[PDB]
Amino acid sequence: RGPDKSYKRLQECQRRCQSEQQGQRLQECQQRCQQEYQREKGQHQGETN
Repeated sequence: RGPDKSYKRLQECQRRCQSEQQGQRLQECQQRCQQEYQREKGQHQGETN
């Protein structure tokens, strides 16, 4: 059982945010990770497209 690679991206992103960012920066950082996660499904490049 493995999550999607974008979820892997999310995991790494939020882990990083928890160490590299804090306070407002943390909540926004992890939020950006969540946005990126949505953006990886909205393929701008196209991996399934």
